[PDB]
Amino acid sequence: VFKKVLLTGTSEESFTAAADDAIDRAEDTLDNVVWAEVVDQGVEIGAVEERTYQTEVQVAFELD
Amino acid sequence: VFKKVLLTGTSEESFTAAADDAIDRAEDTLDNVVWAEVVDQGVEIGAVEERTYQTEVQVAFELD
Amino acid sequence: VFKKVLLTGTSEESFTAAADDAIDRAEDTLDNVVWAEVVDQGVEIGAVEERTYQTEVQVAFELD
Amino acid sequence: VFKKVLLTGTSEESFTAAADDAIDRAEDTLDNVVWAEVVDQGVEIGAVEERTYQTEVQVAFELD
Amino acid sequence: VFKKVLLTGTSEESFTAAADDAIDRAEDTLDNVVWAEVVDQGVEIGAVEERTYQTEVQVAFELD
Amino acid sequence: VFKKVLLTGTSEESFTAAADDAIDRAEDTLDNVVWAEVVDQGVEIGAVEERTYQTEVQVAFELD
Amino acid sequence: VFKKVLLTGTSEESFTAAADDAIDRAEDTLDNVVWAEVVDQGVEIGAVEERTYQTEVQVAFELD
Amino acid sequence: VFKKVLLTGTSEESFTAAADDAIDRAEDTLDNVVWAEVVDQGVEIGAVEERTYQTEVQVAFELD
Amino acid sequence: VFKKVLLTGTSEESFTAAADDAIDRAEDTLDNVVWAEVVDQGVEIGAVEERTYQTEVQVAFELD
Amino acid sequence: VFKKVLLTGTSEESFTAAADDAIDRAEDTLDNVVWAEVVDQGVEIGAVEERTYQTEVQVAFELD
Amino acid sequence: VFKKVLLTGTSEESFTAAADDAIDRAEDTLDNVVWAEVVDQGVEIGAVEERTYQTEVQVAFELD
Amino acid sequence: VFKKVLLTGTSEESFTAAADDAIDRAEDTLDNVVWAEVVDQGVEIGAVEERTYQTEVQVAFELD
Ligand SMILES: [Cl-]
Ligand SMILES: [Cl-]
Ligand SMILES: [Cl-]
Ligand SMILES: [Cl-]
Ligand SMILES: [Mg+2]
Ligand SMILES: [Mg+2]
Ligand SMILES: [Mg+2]
Ligand SMILES: [Mg+2]
Ligand SMILES: [Mg+2]
Ligand SMILES: [Mg+2]
Ligand SMILES: [Mg+2]
Ligand SMILES: [Mg+2]
Ligand SMILES: [Mg+2]
Ligand SMILES: [Mg+2]
Ligand SMILES: [Mg+2]
Ligand SMILES: [Mg+2]
Ligand SMILES: [Mg+2]
Ligand SMILES: [Mg+2]
Ligand SMILES: [Mg+2]
Ligand SMILES: [Mg+2]
Ligand SMILES: [Mg+2]
Ligand SMILES: [Mg+2]
Ligand SMILES: [Mg+2]
Ligand SMILES: [Mg+2]
Ligand SMILES: [Mg+2]
Ligand SMILES: [Mg+2]
Ligand SMILES: [Mg+2]
Ligand SMILES: [Mg+2]
Ligand code: NA
Ligand code: NA
Ligand code: NA
Ligand code: NA
Repeated sequence: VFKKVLLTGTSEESFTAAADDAIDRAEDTLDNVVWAEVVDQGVEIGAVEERTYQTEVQVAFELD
Repeated sequence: VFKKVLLTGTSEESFTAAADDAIDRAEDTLDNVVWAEVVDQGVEIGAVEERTYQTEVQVAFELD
Repeated sequence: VFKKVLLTGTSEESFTAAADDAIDRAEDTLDNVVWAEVVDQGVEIGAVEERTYQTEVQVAFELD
Repeated sequence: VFKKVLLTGTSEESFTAAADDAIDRAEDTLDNVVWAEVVDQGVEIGAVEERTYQTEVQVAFELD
Repeated sequence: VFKKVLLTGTSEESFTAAADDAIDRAEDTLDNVVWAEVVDQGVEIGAVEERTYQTEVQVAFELD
Repeated sequence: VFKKVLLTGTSEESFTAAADDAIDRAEDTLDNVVWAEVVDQGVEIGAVEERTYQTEVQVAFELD
Repeated sequence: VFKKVLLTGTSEESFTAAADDAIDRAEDTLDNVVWAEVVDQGVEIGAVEERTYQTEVQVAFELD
Repeated sequence: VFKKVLLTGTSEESFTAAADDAIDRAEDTLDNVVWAEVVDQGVEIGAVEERTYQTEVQVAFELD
Repeated sequence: VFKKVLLTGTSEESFTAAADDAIDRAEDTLDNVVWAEVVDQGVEIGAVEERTYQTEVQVAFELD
Repeated sequence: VFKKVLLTGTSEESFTAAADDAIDRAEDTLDNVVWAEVVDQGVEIGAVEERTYQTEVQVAFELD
Repeated sequence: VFKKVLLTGTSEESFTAAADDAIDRAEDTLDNVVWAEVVDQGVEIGAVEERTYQTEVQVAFELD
Repeated sequence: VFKKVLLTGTSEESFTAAADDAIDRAEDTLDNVVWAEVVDQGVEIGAVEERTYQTEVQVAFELD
């Protein structure tokens, strides 16, 4: 059985790096992370000093 | 990194109050709740004495 | 077996009340109304004296 | 010919009032506003003192 | 308040049995599982000895 | 001209059998049923003694 | 309150004429038809002597 | 950089002609119109003497 | 077993004729074309002398 | 690089078996079939002696 | 009240840089740009000497 | 007439490079590749030594 968690990663460099930021966090806390699916991408402009790319991912991990 | 949880709040008064019901529950248990996105709305009619409005929300919170 | 009818209710007060307007009509004519799912919301501005909120719902009822 | 503008209204009271906030702004600046379609709803929690409901609408107006 | 978890169950027999596999796992770990909504179906062919049907479900459970 | 009715069939056995349950009901009451399109699938867990699979279908029938 | 019926009209001439075919049928049987929304378009090629255009519409009519 | 405007054209003849009606209006007021994407089609029946076809288009134009 | 190919037909006359243009091409090269489903419509304005309507279709054909 | 082909399988028994029917055909003609994603399900009722379940799948295969 | 404009940025380097190209243009002409949401990505191959990545964004800005 | 093929490219570097990987393969085998539309993005984590970005594209090419 796989479970997914819905995470938004952020990066000041790129959408790819924002995806990685989310996946890195998942791997810090979860065992057996297997894949991720991109579900949204965006850019924060007003609340930040530097534009921040965001990529939201469903991160799948195998239970047991 | 933000994480979202998918919650359905309920209210006998309104769709807004049902959203609040979900958000209230998130804030009881989670730190750093930042926003919520409505993903569905419905009304329970048959299994209840009074019509119950429901609003399903992705509730986002900041990790760390 | 459940069947759904696709109804648009209207209200000069709110989206919740417009949903109720549709559900009320369903209950006038149908037995065993069980739930409703919101599928669209809108506001009529030009053809009306007062802004009219509309909520379109699939209203489910149990056959037999 | 109708044209639509994509506006997000806000309210500390309700999703209906947030829709109105967007429509009010459209009517301040545009002639012949005819209808609005809700396309998204959300709640701002972290960046505000009071929860703020938001309703995003396509607001249609008649050209000429 | 209901919460949903997004689970992918698997089966070498059928899509129905894959849904059950996910629901069984939810019921092992959660109290008050109430319903599930199918959100995706697929078949694993290359990484397996026997074709494996998968059904991804949002599994809803009542909080408290 | 074809017309569709939106029916949810149920079964304690499978999603296929739940589709059939809806189609059977349509054929009891309508002439000239021609096809059905699956639009949703779900499982009722809490309100039932045995898990009940549901399949919602648009059932098309030829008018005249 | 408006209600919609989901009709597929057909024509050997065009998608517009297929929409009209559905609307004509609605107006034969229903009072107060107000609008229609196109939801799908297709072409039947194999089961027919001449290609047949089809347009599926939600046809809205005012109740009472 | 391209920008899109969301226009609904109308015609008493066809969906194609309604698309053209929107595009014509865009070309009256904008330089460098390059393409249009159909996003919705509908028919106005009740508020008009003759059925009026409508086609909503995103009309893209090149900035600078 | 049916297979679909995703084709974009073009016409300087109409969306219907653009669909036909795609279907004609499919029938030139494939046996047993049975139906087509419209998936997108657009208009090319800038790269052409005359506006060109386009209709993208999944064209289904029976294998064997 | 993976490529997908869009196939509709059929079965007089079940949606699972209809998926298999499509996948079987892909494996007859293609090397390195790896997975399939269900994209639609339906039932043919009028043109057949026995109800025929159909499952449409994107079947992915590895190029080279 | 926020308003969104729908812009397609382009880049010969990456999808991230194409998003930036759109956002840069918005910031040249608009005050109070706050965020952007990616709605589509594509690559122009035939009409260009070098492949050109495109990213279409809704760019939100605060009115007043 | 344009035809599209649905390809998933892969890269250990970025989503842009994964799109290119798919487009490169299309250009190896097809004449007159004109554009590509991104339809999905994902990351393979478990079955690989290094995270592999994937971008799925519809690649359009002109027939004849
Ligand atoms: Cl828009
Ligand atoms: Cl989710
Ligand atoms: Cl419907
Ligand atoms: Cl496809
Ligand atoms: Mg930096
Ligand atoms: Mg988002
Ligand atoms: Mg009360
Ligand atoms: Mg729901
Ligand atoms: Mg009042
Ligand atoms: Mg509507
Ligand atoms: Mg207050
Ligand atoms: Mg939003
Ligand atoms: Mg077995
Ligand atoms: Mg999936
Ligand atoms: Mg049993
Ligand atoms: Mg449902
Ligand atoms: Mg003729
Ligand atoms: Mg259809
Ligand atoms: Mg005329
Ligand atoms: Mg519309
Ligand atoms: Mg001509
Ligand atoms: Mg297109
Ligand atoms: Mg049999
Ligand atoms: Mg289908
Ligand atoms: Mg360069
Ligand atoms: Mg696009
Ligand atoms: Mg490397
Ligand atoms: Mg995918
Ligand atoms: Na989730
Ligand atoms: Na219906
Ligand atoms: Na817009
Ligand atoms: Na395809």
